[PDB]
Order: sequence, then structure tokens, then C-alpha cells
Amino acid sequence: ADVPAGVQLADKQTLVRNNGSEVQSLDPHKIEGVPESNVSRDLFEGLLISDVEGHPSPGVAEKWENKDFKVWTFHLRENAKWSDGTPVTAHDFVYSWQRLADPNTASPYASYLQYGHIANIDDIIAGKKPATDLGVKALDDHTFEVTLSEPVPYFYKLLVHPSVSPVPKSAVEKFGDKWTQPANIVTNGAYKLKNWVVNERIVLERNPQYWDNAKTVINQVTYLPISSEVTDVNRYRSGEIDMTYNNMPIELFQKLKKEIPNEVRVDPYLCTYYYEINNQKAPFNDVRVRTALKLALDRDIIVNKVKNQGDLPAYSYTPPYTDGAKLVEPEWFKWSQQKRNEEAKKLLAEAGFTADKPLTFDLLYNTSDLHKKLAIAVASIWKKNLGVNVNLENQEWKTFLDTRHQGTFDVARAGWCADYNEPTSFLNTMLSDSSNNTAHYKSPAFDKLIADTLKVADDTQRSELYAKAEQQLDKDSAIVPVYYYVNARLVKPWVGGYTGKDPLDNIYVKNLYIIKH
Repeated sequence: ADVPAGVQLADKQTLVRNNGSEVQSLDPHKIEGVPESNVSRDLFEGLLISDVEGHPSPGVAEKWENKDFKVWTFHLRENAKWSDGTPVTAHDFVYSWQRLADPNTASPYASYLQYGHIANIDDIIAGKKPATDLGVKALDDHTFEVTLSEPVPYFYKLLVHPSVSPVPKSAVEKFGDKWTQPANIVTNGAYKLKNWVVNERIVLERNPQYWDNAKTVINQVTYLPISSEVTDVNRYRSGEIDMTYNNMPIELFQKLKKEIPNEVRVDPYLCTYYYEINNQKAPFNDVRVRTALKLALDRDIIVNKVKNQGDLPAYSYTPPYTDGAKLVEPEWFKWSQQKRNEEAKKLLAEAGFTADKPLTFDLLYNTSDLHKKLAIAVASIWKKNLGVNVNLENQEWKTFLDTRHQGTFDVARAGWCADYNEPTSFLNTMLSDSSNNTAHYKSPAFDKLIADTLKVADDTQRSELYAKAEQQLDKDSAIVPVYYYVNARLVKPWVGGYTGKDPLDNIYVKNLYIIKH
């Protein structure tokens, strides 16, 4: 943390943050969501980290070079250590990225190594080559060298993500799935795990071995698992919570902006809220059905009437303000909702559905005030505009993600937030073989457009290809875009160091501080 000259620090430097749900895991190779990543950034530190404004910056690597954007050499600081005092070395990175690539680990982020095009990853994922063939090596204890199969000018931007953080081989090996328990875990971020009580709290304490420990200010941070946005706001206003999760309740938000304007933080956020259709399951394998659902949803009602928190109606997957996005707004987005409804009814009438045999399906969402209220509204809109019937089902976060990976669903509420600010952070998740493809969408045409982006060495050609890839997704109605999120949350006046400038919202508690109050 960089405390401004003249700010008076509180005697007690403790923080309580709501984290939206119980995490999937604390193992960097078994996680894929925002709540998980929030805790992961405090515990595990990779090659680079984001600074307080989100810029990729030195993490365990103090400096790095690239040869033709294909060979990346990371010089690791000599004093990087784990919480047990042992050094973090390039060998830790070699073992960790191999473990991520290994199919036996079954990471939801195995494909992150395909996104960076680390040599031999496709064969490793397919079981054709062992994980030790991965294009990574330790040239010495403090030098990690990464070899890609094609030039990737933005490669270093990927390296702030939890999937590429190091994990301690000796703890993993000795304790298996219990390596993350407080008595067994070993960490290299600013914090260490003190307590983990499922569905109650996660408490982290300062890690004195952290290389940058002298600049850490907060001594203890607690992460809560509260999925009710209403309850989160209530416990923030009672004094318990210092920073809510960034999902805001429809019941209270309008009141909140009028009651505590200065605590309501609203900033840009590279995330898209959408309804994920399971493209492999009939009748959702029919584009007419998917297009009807996409067109009949009334974004103006959802975004400005039912939610009204500053979100922008969406017509694509990749947010248009992603660095490198130059998207073409489709003609259906400019039409009237009436015109979109007739088209939708027409397509559904064409797909075999009638009043006697209507379209009825499930709408899965993770337990939340916000998502339930949006799903109820979407169900009403779809019923009125298209005559379809939907059965709402809530599931807790960890189970909800598993269900979508399992492809035991019809339509699911969904949200993707960028992992690095470049359109492929979104677009690579729709590749046929991506480990993050929960839409279960497989288009050889889409795959080809993305494959072509690194075969050109021109930003303009790349952007035009990303635009076309979005048009292909849209043409196939792989998803139902709803809105581009804003990052809205409450932060107490005494919480310093949170700028809101990072559109990825990669917060590190080591950067915050409590002002005397």
C-alpha cells in the first residue's frame, strides 16, 4: 500500500469484505470465478500482478524480456519466498504450469495455456504428450523461460491470473486435496490463510515472508460468503462489513445512492451479463430457438426499468470498451422491441412451437437477490413477448458452475469478466475445445477466425477478426447478451487505496489501508 503523506492510519488495520459466495476452492488450479480470484490474489502471487490501477506490473518476476513475442524470459526476484520461509523459484512455476496443463488436474482453466499458446499445450490437454513436455523451463532458480508456438504480443497481460500462480509442490503432494487447509497450506502472496469455515468466513493474516511485506498495511482481512446482496448491504450499514461484494440489490440501490452517495462506487467493468444457452441440448441446438430467446428479451426493460444501476444494454459477448474491441452493432439491436418480438415469434412458430405445445425450459441461476429478480423479470418478459414458459432454479455458486460445465442444463444466468484486457480473454472461451466453454458452443468458423488473429501481425486486422468472430457468435445466437456490467459496490470512507480505475477489478488487500475514523 502507498499511504499518502498526512493520512492518519487507524490503530487497528483490519478489513472485512463480502465475497459473494463460498469459494469453489483455494487451489489456484481448481478455480474459475471472481470470489475465488478475490481470495487467490491475496494468497498466491504469479509472475506479474496488477498495480492499484490495474496495469500489469512486477510480481515474483522483477523484470522480463521477450524474443519475437515467442520466447519470454522472466527474472524472478531473489527474495521471493513462500510463507514457510522457503524461496519461490522458477522450478515452482515449472511444476505449477505443468500441473495446470495436466488433464488429471481437470482445471477449468487448463485452456489458459492454449490462450497464451505455450508450446505443446494442445497435445498435453489431449493426453498425446505428457505435461512435462510443456514449453516452460527453469534456466536457473531465478529464471523462468516460456516458449510459445506463435507470437503473442499481449502474452504478459495474461500472467496476473490465478491459474498461472505458483502452487507449493510439497504440500500438494503430501496432502492431496487437503493441501489448502490452514494447517497444511503454504502461500506466497501478501497474506496467509488463518481460518476457513465453510459458509461462514475466510480469514487471512499478513504473511511476513512476503517479499514486499514492509509495504503491507492491513494485518487481517476476512472474506464473507454472503450471496444475498440485501444482507451484504445490511451488514455493511451495521458496521460489520467494510467493502460489499460488487453485486447490488434491486430493493435498496436507488435508496443507497441518495443516502450515502460518496460510498457508492460505480466504475467501468469489463464483464458481460448474459443468459448462457446450452447449445448442445435440444431444442437449444436449433438457431431459431436461440435467436428467438435473444431477440424477445427486452434489454431496455431489464437494464433501465428493472435493474437501473448504470449497466449498458448488450449486443455482444466481448464488452465494446475492451482494449482492442471495435465491434459492429448488429441491426437487430437498433430495431424496436416490437419488431424483435414479431421476428422471435416467427422463428419459434417456424421451429414447431405453438400454444398447444409451447416452449418450456429451465432457467438456472446462482442464489442471489439480484439474479433471482432479474430471472423473474426475464421469465415474465419471455412469457409476454414470446409465449415461452420458464422454470426458475437456484443453485449455490460452486454447484451452479459444476452444472454448467456438466451440460446438465437448458439456459443459465451467466457473467464473464475479462482476465486480461484484450478481446481474446472473452473470445477464447467460445472456442470448441475451451475448458471455459460452458455454452458448449462448437463452431469451426468461429474457431478459424480466432486462430487467424495471431497469424497476422497487425492490430487492425486482429480487431476486424475479433469483430467478425463476434458477428459469427451473434449469427449463431450462441448466447443471449443482456448488459455490460458496471462495477458498483459500497466502500466505507475509511477504506483507502481502492481507486476503481482497474476495469478488471483485480484488488489486492496489500494495497489498501484503514484511515483513522
